[PDB]
Amino acid sequence: ANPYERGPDPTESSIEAVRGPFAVAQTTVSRLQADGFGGGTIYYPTDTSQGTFGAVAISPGFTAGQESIAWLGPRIASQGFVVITIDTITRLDQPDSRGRQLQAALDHLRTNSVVRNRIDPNRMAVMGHSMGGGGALSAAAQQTSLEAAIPLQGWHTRKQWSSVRTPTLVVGAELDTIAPVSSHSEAFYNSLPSDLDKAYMELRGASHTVSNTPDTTTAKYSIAWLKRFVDKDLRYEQFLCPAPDDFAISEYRSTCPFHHH
Ligand SMILES: [Cl-]
Repeated sequence: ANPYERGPDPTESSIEAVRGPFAVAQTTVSRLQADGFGGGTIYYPTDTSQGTFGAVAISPGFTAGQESIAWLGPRIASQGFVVITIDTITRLDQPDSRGRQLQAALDHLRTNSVVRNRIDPNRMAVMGHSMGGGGALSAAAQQTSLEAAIPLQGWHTRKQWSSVRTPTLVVGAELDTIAPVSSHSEAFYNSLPSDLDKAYMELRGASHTVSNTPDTTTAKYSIAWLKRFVDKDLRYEQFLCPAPDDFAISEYRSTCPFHHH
């Protein structure tokens, strides 16, 4: 039995839900309290009876505040994760710096008095929008123990990601003119190792801002990816393999079936 499974057996509806099965609470990390990042909000399940949970850090993009990705916090955490949505040190920080800040936010959770006993510090993930998604890739390249990475309309000058060993879901926006998929998202996906567990999901008709307000497709597949890889939860592979049929997805590529033990 997989000791990391949390919550009831899933359905398409359960992964689409705005609130998942876990009631959540939150705590604020002030900029002063944060070492190596700009502060954030931690969302976490209050129920401890199923065990500890994986941890996820989420970064905004260039010029943007935490508020641009805040909706992801409770939507993911309520599926059984401890999630920190960060501010960066400055809004004009570059991608590799954002990756260091994502790692610093995860490291902060290890000693945070509200959540340190609620996390499994060995099961961590990174996500981010725009340069924050470039940051997520950067963090994975620097810390191969990360269990998942999810760049949302990622932006990075570095196009080569052959060193990544963290299962990665690359989410592109079809009509993105800021981080166009041909030069950013698709290039990142094509340079990830061919033997990595990975997927590329392009959002039909979407602009760069699709991640900045609730988007069910983004949420549902982020949830499924984090479950599958942070929790090793094979109940969630059904949503990822074979290719999803959602209207909102204009293209899907993957290395299905994914590896497991
Ligand atoms: Cl755009």
